[PDB]
Amino acid sequence: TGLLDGKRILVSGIITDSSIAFHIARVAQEQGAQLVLTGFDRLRLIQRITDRLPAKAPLLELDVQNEEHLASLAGRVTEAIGAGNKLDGVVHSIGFMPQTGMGINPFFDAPYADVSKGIHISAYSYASMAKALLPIMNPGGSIVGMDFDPSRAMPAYNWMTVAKSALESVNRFVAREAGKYGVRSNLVAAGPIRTLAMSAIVGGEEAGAQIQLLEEGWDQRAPIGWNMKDATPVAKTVCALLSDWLPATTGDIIYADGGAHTQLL
Amino acid sequence: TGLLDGKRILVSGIITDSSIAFHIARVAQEQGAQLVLTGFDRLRLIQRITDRLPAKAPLLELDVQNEEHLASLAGRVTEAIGAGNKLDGVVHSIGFMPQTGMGINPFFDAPYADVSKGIHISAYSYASMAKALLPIMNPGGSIVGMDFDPSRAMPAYNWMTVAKSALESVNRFVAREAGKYGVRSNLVAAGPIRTLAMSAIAGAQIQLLEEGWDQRAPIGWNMKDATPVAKTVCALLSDWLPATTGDIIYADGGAHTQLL
Amino acid sequence: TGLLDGKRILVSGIITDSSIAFHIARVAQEQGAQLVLTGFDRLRLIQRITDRLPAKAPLLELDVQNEEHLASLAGRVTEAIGAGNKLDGVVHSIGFMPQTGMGINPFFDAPYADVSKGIHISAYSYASMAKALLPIMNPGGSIVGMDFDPSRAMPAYNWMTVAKSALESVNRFVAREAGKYGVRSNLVAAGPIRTLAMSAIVGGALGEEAGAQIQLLEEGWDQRAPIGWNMKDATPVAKTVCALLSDWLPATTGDIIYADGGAHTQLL
Amino acid sequence: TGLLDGKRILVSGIITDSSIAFHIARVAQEQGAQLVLTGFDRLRLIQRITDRLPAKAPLLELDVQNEEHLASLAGRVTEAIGAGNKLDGVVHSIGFMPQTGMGINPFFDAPYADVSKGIHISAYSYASMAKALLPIMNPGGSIVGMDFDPSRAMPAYNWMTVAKSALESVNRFVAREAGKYGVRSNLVAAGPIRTLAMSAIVGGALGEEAGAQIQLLEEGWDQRAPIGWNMKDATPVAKTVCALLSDWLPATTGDIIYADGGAHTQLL
Ligand SMILES: NC(=O)c1ccc[n+]([C@@H]2O[C@H](COP(=O)([O-])OP(=O)(O)OC[C@H]3O[C@@H](n4cnc5c(N)ncnc54)[C@H](O)[C@@H]3O)[C@@H](O)[C@H]2O)c1
Ligand SMILES: NC(=O)c1ccc[n+]([C@@H]2O[C@H](COP(=O)([O-])OP(=O)(O)OC[C@H]3O[C@@H](n4cnc5c(N)ncnc54)[C@H](O)[C@@H]3O)[C@@H](O)[C@H]2O)c1
Ligand SMILES: NC(=O)c1ccc[n+]([C@@H]2O[C@H](COP(=O)([O-])OP(=O)(O)OC[C@H]3O[C@@H](n4cnc5c(N)ncnc54)[C@H](O)[C@@H]3O)[C@@H](O)[C@H]2O)c1
Ligand SMILES: NC(=O)c1ccc[n+]([C@@H]2O[C@H](COP(=O)([O-])OP(=O)(O)OC[C@H]3O[C@@H](n4cnc5c(N)ncnc54)[C@H](O)[C@@H]3O)[C@@H](O)[C@H]2O)c1
Ligand SMILES: N#Cc1ccccc1Oc1ccc(Cn2cc(C3CCCC3)nn2)cc1O
Ligand SMILES: N#Cc1ccccc1Oc1ccc(Cn2cc(C3CCCC3)nn2)cc1O
Ligand SMILES: N#Cc1ccccc1Oc1ccc(Cn2cc(C3CCCC3)nn2)cc1O
Ligand SMILES: N#Cc1ccccc1Oc1ccc(Cn2cc(C3CCCC3)nn2)cc1O
Repeated sequence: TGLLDGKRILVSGIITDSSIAFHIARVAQEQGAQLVLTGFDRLRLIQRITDRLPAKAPLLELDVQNEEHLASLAGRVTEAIGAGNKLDGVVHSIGFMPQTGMGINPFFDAPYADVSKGIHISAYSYASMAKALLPIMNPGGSIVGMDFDPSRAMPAYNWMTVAKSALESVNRFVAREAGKYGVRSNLVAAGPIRTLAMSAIVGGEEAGAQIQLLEEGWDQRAPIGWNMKDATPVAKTVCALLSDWLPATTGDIIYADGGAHTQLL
Repeated sequence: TGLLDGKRILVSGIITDSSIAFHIARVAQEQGAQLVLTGFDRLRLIQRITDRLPAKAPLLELDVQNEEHLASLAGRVTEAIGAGNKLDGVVHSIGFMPQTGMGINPFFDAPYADVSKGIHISAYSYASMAKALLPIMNPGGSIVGMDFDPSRAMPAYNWMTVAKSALESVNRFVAREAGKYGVRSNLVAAGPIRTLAMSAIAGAQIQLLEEGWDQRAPIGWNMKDATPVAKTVCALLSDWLPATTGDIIYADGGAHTQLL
Repeated sequence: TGLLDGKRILVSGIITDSSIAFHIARVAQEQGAQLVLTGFDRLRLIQRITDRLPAKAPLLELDVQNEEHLASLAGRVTEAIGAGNKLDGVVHSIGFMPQTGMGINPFFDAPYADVSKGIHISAYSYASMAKALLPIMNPGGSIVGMDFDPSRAMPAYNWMTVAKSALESVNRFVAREAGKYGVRSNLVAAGPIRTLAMSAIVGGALGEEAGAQIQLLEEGWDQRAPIGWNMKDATPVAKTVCALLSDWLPATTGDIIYADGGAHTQLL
Repeated sequence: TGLLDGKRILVSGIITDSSIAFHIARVAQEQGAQLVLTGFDRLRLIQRITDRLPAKAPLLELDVQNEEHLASLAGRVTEAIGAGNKLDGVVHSIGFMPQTGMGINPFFDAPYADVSKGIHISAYSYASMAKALLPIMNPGGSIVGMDFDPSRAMPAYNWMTVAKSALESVNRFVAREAGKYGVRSNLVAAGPIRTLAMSAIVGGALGEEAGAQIQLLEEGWDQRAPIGWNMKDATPVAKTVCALLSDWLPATTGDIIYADGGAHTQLL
């Protein structure tokens, strides 16, 4: 018996096989889940990547800025999972910020049009996906998004930090809506994992500073350490939330960061 | 000797004489500050309102969505305060959310275009104003914005809650920039005050506000009295919180410290 | 099959079958754990209660104020689980405050001797148990304590609120120590559950404010919780504790998981 | 003219002229306050130190573990300020932890007797002082205690961290009581300041790692603070305490003001 045996779970956000979503999906399939996957923009590349998962899973296109994609999403999921079936889980593992909003670009020089796009994709879309998909979720279901602790400012993360703060607030409102369906909504505040988006943050000249700051903020603080090349602990944590084993947690944030955020130094 | 004697302070956000900014401005003038005021959209109304302040102050137009207003702001402040003078303080007391983003409108039905406008005015603009004005601020200066505690979701406040969360995060980054100028940046998380914006968001509203605030506050909370809020903002503009930045001071009667 | 298949877990704090520890233990056995149980003071009563668990488990005496009990604990656990075996999990589900520290007794009238006893049992003992047991824990293990959100003051909970604040701080230090053994330490901040200790806060189920206690609990929890909250159902709490004892939260330590229906995320 | 013109303020915790309480008292007198001072144990030393304040102030003995001192405190303050006068302000700037509770001494080896003494003096006493003095405080008054941010664990601070967590919780309950008198209760979470407790007590408990201390403090504070942090300058902290004693934070209670250069708002 797998942790997610018989659950139907939608997973967004696979772009490469380092993607946090790829590992969430891998672990969920290892634990008996039937997945629907969504991908943005490079669908043929993404299909090649999702072929490396342990099991087959249909891949549906979703650009969270596209109103038509969102309006048709539930119908397209239903068609993939079979009429009369519903989702037990939804994973939002999606983010974006234009280059002006991150890295060494001065914080004040990001135009609002760029910041707005970032907040749309990174924060608002958590609400939009929940809106689209709650109508096809079973009671006892679980919506999970990915967070990066924005409680304190930090170098480089800049306007994405602002977007994460927004996302945390959105998650608490999504929980209010989701509760009417017997559905939980939570975020996983992950420690740093080496992904495509991670390399986009400085995106350059200061790659060395990024690694140094990450080692100082996370592995050095974490009482159990932190390995940025191992997404499994994060994937497992997301699977815990998708499971029946955190049935009283909603509107909330679970930290999968080796305990770093609990330690000052 | 007033608390803000000899300080030059820009105050945004006066629309009526209930405005939190109106009271911030009144108290700051009572404490010896020389003000510059900024107003949005209803300049003739705002001029009538600012005539009720204890002292005269120049009023400059500022729509925080207008790039040209922001690009000319510092020059227009400098011309009002006299060349070679700088600001000691900046008050951001500004917000907006379209009707779709608040009240009884379902949370999921606010389009992003509306939420975005709200975030632009209510959060991003804190950074915009700091960008425009830090180059004309003295060391030891203070930037203050108004917050409403968004740590927990609540009825009605909806997407404005999201905007306030964004604002809190923006404030922490503004503090990093402002520190290079020897300038502090902080928010005041105020309890509820009867203002124009409040009526934009009424018996259930007042009951919820009384439950969240006065009933929790160990010293009580009076929604018709802006003075405690204005004083708190003046404390932050003063020299008396010189080691506080990137931070949030709660002027809410202690409500947020009490569960029930 | 089970979430805790093959794990050896110590569970403290069973006094009745409403005890949060009793449900933690029940769920853990349903999920394939082998338990060792510890009990305080009323060992014969507790033995009768633990007979109602799904499976047999040895019961060992532990008064967390007793230095000798703590010094012999690991040896007595080892003898119960078999030499060469170690624990995978430890559950601290223990608390105490004298009556002067709770309820309608004025906050300022609790003498420090009483508050101190409360803090000793309710907070310091989390460190004591970890000290005693980490030497017999496997890497990958998990220590879990029970919390009640003390971030804001509230009526009645009074000095126990202070003890919980202390416990949260202790948990973060225990995490630092436990990390050296590859062991996690976390608390579960539970919503309210009707237990013996709950009734002791107002001086009994009959206590003068029992009515106000239930009203405040309904206002603080079920009314705020987006998924509701049932004070008569410990299962969601027990499951949450079992999640932490499992391998499924492997990157969480020094931390607090809220099993409160999401109440703490909502203002009203 | 002064921020605290005409206020009567009690200040505890002066032991040397580096004491945060000494600077709180200095600044308060510069701002027009009439003080009553309390000191512990070394009254002759403390009298010499308080002579270096800008104005004379009566000094009363107070050992916060001594029940008789607490029971007589109000009467002895009243006699110093004149019958029928009340205090506007009370400053708690008092702490203690035995060396076993700090530094390089292992966290698990601190006996509870030592921790308890620490918590008594550093946390419970905030309640005891408020109990003694609220009956002689005017409406609009202010009680202020000193905090060091214990939200996250850290090296060395150990069980004092636990005590500060307890103090924060105590402060929220003191606020509930104080509100009935129209009185505010708040803490100032200060950045690190070179004092006797810092250097001798915390420094001493670090033993052969005493040299680490400045490096750890610079990493936690000045490096994070957007306006920097100077450990040799207590004035920003003193001013912050005076802000809270003033009428200029009239809607803040049960709360914590951070006078740490903004360090706690920045991750790195
Ligand atoms: N990697 C880390 O260190 C880390 C830590 C904490 C949180 N997170 C968050 O985890 C999530 C996944 O990021 P990742 O690190 O795995 O990155 P990744 O680059 O592997 O994935 C980011 C995903 O966002 C998708 N996306 C962007 N714009 C989109 C749009 N308009 N519509 C739909 N999808 C869109 C991309 O298509 C991609 O699949 C993000 O929310 C990220 O902020 C990452
Ligand atoms: N009233 C309360 O209960 C309360 C409590 C906490 C925080 N706040 C915050 O205090 C601030 C002031 O609100 P208020 O209650 O005094 O209401 P108010 O209606 O009196 O003022 C809000 C101000 O926002 C200005 N504004 C809107 N769009 C703008 C734009 N494009 N450019 C510039 N200014 C713009 C309006 O002109 C008005 O002056 C806001 O940040 C609000 O969220 C209010
Ligand atoms: N019931 C709730 O609403 C609730 C909610 C959140 C947290 N908690 C916490 O849950 C834990 C268990 O509480 P409960 O509600 O199950 O209570 P309960 O009354 O069933 O059991 C409390 C236990 O504490 C044990 N204990 C007391 N003094 C002891 C000592 N000296 N040495 C060892 N054990 C000792 C008792 O034997 C008893 O088994 C406590 O930490 C409590 O604070 C309870
Ligand atoms: N120095 C720092 O870096 C720092 C930072 C934040 C908070 N604090 C806090 O500030 C306060 C003042 O400490 P400090 O650093 O000025 O040190 P300090 O040594 O100058 O003062 C500590 C005071 O505690 C008193 N005290 C101890 N036991 C007492 C008792 N039984 N009765 C009464 N008074 C007693 C001492 O007599 C002394 O005056 C404490 O609460 C401390 O935890 C210090
Ligand atoms: N998807 C996405 C995404 C979009 C914009 C920026 C980051 C995004 O994904 C992340 C990728 C990696 C991280 C972890 N992280 C933070 C940093 C910054 C530099 C050191 C501190 C902050 N580096 N890596 C966090 C993320 O949210
Ligand atoms: N300026 C502005 C503004 C724009 C959109 C929404 C609110 C705005 O100002 C406020 C006006 C009033 C309040 C306090 N408040 C919140 C509410 C909601 C009603 C139920 C509780 C929350 N009612 N009054 C907070 C505010 O930020
Ligand atoms: N074990 C134990 C224990 C010892 C002293 C006090 C409480 C104890 O266990 C709890 C029992 C019940 C609760 C939950 N709780 C809170 C309260 C109220 C706070 C609002 C009114 C009383 N009533 N029940 C929390 C607990 O820690
Ligand atoms: N009074 C008092 C007191 C008693 C025992 C221990 C400390 C006391 O006062 C302090 C003295 C100093 C600080 C700041 N501090 C912390 C440290 C630790 C060394 C590594 C960082 C934590 N060093 N200086 C905080 C305090 O409460």
